[PDB]
Amino acid sequence: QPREPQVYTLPPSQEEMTKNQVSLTCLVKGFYPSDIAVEWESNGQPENNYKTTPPVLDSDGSFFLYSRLTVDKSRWQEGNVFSCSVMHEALHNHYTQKSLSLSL
Amino acid sequence: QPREPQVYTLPPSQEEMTKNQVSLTCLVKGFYPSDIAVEWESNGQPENNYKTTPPVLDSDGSFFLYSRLTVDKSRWQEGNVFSCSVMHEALHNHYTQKSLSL
Repeated sequence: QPREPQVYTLPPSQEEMTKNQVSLTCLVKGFYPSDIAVEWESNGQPENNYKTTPPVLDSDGSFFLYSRLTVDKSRWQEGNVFSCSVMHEALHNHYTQKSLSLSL
Repeated sequence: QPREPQVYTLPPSQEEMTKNQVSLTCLVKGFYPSDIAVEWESNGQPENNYKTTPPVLDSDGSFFLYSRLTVDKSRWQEGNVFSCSVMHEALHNHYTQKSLSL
Protein backbone atom coordinates (compact mmCIF):
# COMPACT_ATOMS: atom_id res chain seq x y z
CA GLN A 1 0.00 0.00 0.00
CA PRO A 2 1.08 3.65 -0.18
CA ARG A 3 3.45 4.62 2.61
CA GLU A 4 3.85 8.07 4.15
CA PRO A 5 7.32 9.69 3.86
CA GLN A 6 9.05 10.60 7.10
CA VAL A 7 10.96 13.83 6.70
CA TYR A 8 13.95 14.73 8.89
CA THR A 9 16.23 17.73 8.54
CA LEU A 10 19.87 17.31 9.54
CA PRO A 11 22.22 20.27 10.09
CA PRO A 12 25.73 20.51 8.60
CA SER A 13 28.51 18.75 10.50
CA GLN A 14 30.65 21.01 12.70
CA GLU A 15 33.49 19.81 10.50
CA GLU A 16 32.03 21.48 7.39
CA MET A 17 32.37 24.88 9.10
CA THR A 18 35.94 25.10 7.78
CA LYS A 19 34.45 25.55 4.29
CA ASN A 20 32.99 28.55 2.46
CA GLN A 21 29.66 26.79 1.96
CA VAL A 22 27.83 24.19 4.02
CA SER A 23 25.36 21.36 3.37
CA LEU A 24 21.82 21.35 4.72
CA THR A 25 20.31 17.87 4.55
CA CYS A 26 16.74 16.62 4.20
CA LEU A 27 16.27 12.87 4.72
CA VAL A 28 13.01 11.56 3.28
CA LYS A 29 12.44 7.93 4.14
CA GLY A 30 9.94 5.10 4.13
CA PHE A 31 7.86 6.29 1.19
CA TYR A 32 5.95 4.39 -1.46
CA PRO A 33 5.49 4.67 -4.40
CA SER A 34 8.70 6.30 -5.64
CA ASP A 35 7.05 9.35 -7.22
CA ILE A 36 7.97 12.36 -5.11
CA ALA A 37 8.98 16.02 -5.25
CA VAL A 38 11.36 17.79 -2.86
CA GLU A 39 12.14 21.53 -2.69
CA TRP A 40 13.83 24.08 -0.42
CA GLU A 41 12.83 27.55 0.75
CA SER A 42 13.88 30.27 3.18
CA ASN A 43 11.81 33.27 4.30
CA GLY A 44 9.01 32.11 2.00
CA GLN A 45 11.24 32.26 -1.07
CA PRO A 46 12.60 29.36 -3.18
CA GLU A 47 16.17 28.20 -2.51
CA ASN A 48 17.37 26.68 -5.78
CA ASN A 49 20.95 25.61 -5.02
CA TYR A 50 20.15 22.00 -4.20
CA LYS A 51 20.48 18.52 -5.64
CA THR A 52 18.41 15.50 -4.64
CA THR A 53 19.41 11.85 -4.91
CA PRO A 54 17.23 9.45 -6.88
CA PRO A 55 14.96 7.33 -4.68
CA VAL A 56 16.81 4.30 -3.30
CA LEU A 57 15.06 1.00 -2.66
CA ASP A 58 15.15 0.00 1.02
CA SER A 59 14.97 -3.53 2.42
CA ASP A 60 11.32 -3.14 3.45
CA GLY A 61 10.31 -2.32 -0.12
CA SER A 62 9.91 1.40 0.51
CA PHE A 63 12.22 4.16 -0.72
CA PHE A 64 14.45 6.80 0.79
CA LEU A 65 16.41 9.73 -0.64
CA TYR A 66 18.36 12.72 0.61
CA SER A 67 18.20 16.29 -0.66
CA ARG A 68 21.17 18.59 -0.14
CA LEU A 69 20.91 22.37 -0.17
CA THR A 70 24.22 24.21 -0.36
CA VAL A 71 24.32 27.67 1.24
CA ASP A 72 26.90 30.29 2.17
CA LYS A 73 28.32 29.41 5.58
CA SER A 74 27.51 32.92 6.82
CA ARG A 75 23.81 32.43 6.10
CA TRP A 76 23.81 29.31 8.25
CA GLN A 77 25.92 30.79 11.08
CA GLU A 78 23.81 33.95 11.27
CA GLY A 79 20.68 31.97 12.15
CA ASN A 80 18.68 31.95 8.92
CA VAL A 81 15.84 29.45 8.74
CA PHE A 82 15.57 27.01 5.87
CA SER A 83 12.92 24.41 5.17
CA CYS A 84 12.59 21.30 3.05
CA SER A 85 9.13 20.63 1.57
CA VAL A 86 7.96 17.30 0.22
CA MET A 87 5.05 16.36 -2.06
CA HIS A 88 3.84 12.76 -2.11
CA GLU A 89 0.52 10.97 -2.55
CA ALA A 90 0.71 9.33 0.89
CA LEU A 91 1.16 12.58 2.79
CA HIS A 92 -1.92 14.16 4.38
CA ASN A 93 -2.81 17.03 2.03
CA HIS A 94 0.00 15.59 -0.19
CA TYR A 95 2.41 18.09 1.37
CA THR A 96 4.64 18.54 4.40
CA GLN A 97 7.55 20.78 5.36
CA LYS A 98 10.28 20.69 8.02
CA SER A 99 12.48 23.58 9.16
CA LEU A 100 16.23 23.58 9.70
CA SER A 101 18.23 26.29 11.50
CA LEU A 102 20.78 26.94 14.24
CA SER A 103 18.07 28.93 15.99
CA LEU A 104 15.80 25.93 16.53
CA GLN B 1 41.62 16.42 -11.85
CA PRO B 2 40.86 13.99 -8.99
CA ARG B 3 39.14 15.65 -6.06
CA GLU B 4 39.34 14.41 -2.48
CA PRO B 5 36.06 13.28 -0.86
CA GLN B 6 34.91 15.25 2.20
CA VAL B 7 33.34 12.83 4.67
CA TYR B 8 30.86 14.07 7.29
CA THR B 9 28.88 12.00 9.79
CA LEU B 10 25.44 13.27 10.86
CA PRO B 11 23.52 11.88 13.86
CA PRO B 12 19.79 10.99 13.82
CA SER B 13 17.26 13.83 13.88
CA GLN B 14 15.66 14.38 17.29
CA GLU B 15 12.35 13.62 15.59
CA GLU B 16 13.48 10.10 14.64
CA MET B 17 13.96 9.12 18.29
CA THR B 18 10.31 8.10 18.62
CA LYS B 19 11.08 5.13 16.35
CA ASN B 20 12.55 1.74 17.31
CA GLN B 21 15.33 2.22 14.78
CA VAL B 22 17.23 5.38 13.89
CA SER B 23 19.28 6.52 10.90
CA LEU B 24 23.01 7.30 11.03
CA THR B 25 24.13 9.34 8.02
CA CYS B 26 27.43 9.62 6.15
CA LEU B 27 27.66 12.50 3.66
CA VAL B 28 30.52 12.05 1.17
CA LYS B 29 30.88 15.09 -1.07
CA GLY B 30 33.09 16.87 -3.57
CA PHE B 31 34.71 13.72 -4.95
CA TYR B 32 35.96 12.94 -8.45
CA PRO B 33 35.89 10.58 -10.27
CA SER B 34 32.71 8.79 -9.26
CA ASP B 35 34.25 5.39 -8.41
CA ILE B 36 33.98 5.04 -4.64
CA ALA B 37 33.26 2.55 -1.87
CA VAL B 38 31.56 3.22 1.47
CA GLU B 39 31.13 0.86 4.45
CA TRP B 40 30.14 1.02 8.12
CA GLU B 41 31.65 -0.35 11.31
CA SER B 42 31.02 -0.42 15.03
CA ASN B 43 33.31 -1.46 17.87
CA GLY B 44 35.69 -3.01 15.36
CA GLN B 45 33.12 -5.05 13.45
CA PRO B 46 31.34 -4.59 10.09
CA GLU B 47 27.81 -3.16 10.18
CA ASN B 48 25.72 -4.38 7.24
CA ASN B 49 22.28 -2.76 7.66
CA TYR B 50 22.92 0.20 5.37
CA LYS B 51 22.03 1.52 1.93
CA THR B 52 24.07 4.02 -0.06
CA THR B 53 22.79 6.36 -2.76
CA PRO B 54 24.44 6.34 -6.17
CA PRO B 55 26.83 9.23 -6.80
CA VAL B 56 25.05 12.41 -7.86
CA LEU B 57 26.54 15.04 -10.15
CA ASP B 58 27.02 18.38 -8.41
CA SER B 59 27.14 21.79 -10.12
CA ASP B 60 30.93 21.93 -9.91
CA GLY B 61 31.36 18.65 -11.78
CA SER B 62 32.22 16.58 -8.71
CA PHE B 63 29.91 14.02 -7.08
CA PHE B 64 28.28 13.53 -3.71
CA LEU B 65 26.40 10.70 -2.06
CA TYR B 66 24.87 9.71 1.25
CA SER B 67 25.02 6.41 3.10
CA ARG B 68 22.37 5.56 5.71
CA LEU B 69 22.97 3.00 8.45
CA THR B 70 19.91 1.81 10.35
CA VAL B 71 20.52 0.80 13.96
CA ASP B 72 18.41 -0.11 16.97
CA LYS B 73 17.80 3.02 19.03
CA SER B 74 19.01 1.16 22.13
CA ARG B 75 22.43 0.58 20.52
CA TRP B 76 22.73 4.29 19.75
CA GLN B 77 21.50 5.30 23.23
CA GLU B 78 23.97 2.87 24.86
CA GLY B 79 26.93 4.92 23.61
CA ASN B 80 28.16 2.57 20.89
CA VAL B 81 30.60 4.22 18.50
CA PHE B 82 29.88 3.86 14.80
CA SER B 83 32.07 4.73 11.86
CA CYS B 84 31.70 5.29 8.12
CA SER B 85 34.72 4.32 5.99
CA VAL B 86 35.40 5.53 2.47
CA MET B 87 37.75 4.28 -0.23
CA HIS B 88 38.63 6.62 -3.08
CA GLU B 89 41.64 7.24 -5.31
CA ALA B 90 41.95 10.88 -4.19
CA LEU B 91 42.24 10.11 -0.47
CA HIS B 92 45.61 9.85 1.25
CA ASN B 93 46.11 6.07 1.59
CA HIS B 94 42.92 5.74 -0.54
CA TYR B 95 41.09 5.41 2.78
CA THR B 96 39.48 7.43 5.55
CA GLN B 97 37.01 6.73 8.36
CA LYS B 98 34.89 9.06 10.46
CA SER B 99 33.24 8.18 13.74
CA LEU B 100 29.82 9.09 15.11
CA SER B 101 28.41 8.55 18.61
CA LEU B 102 26.30 10.13 21.36
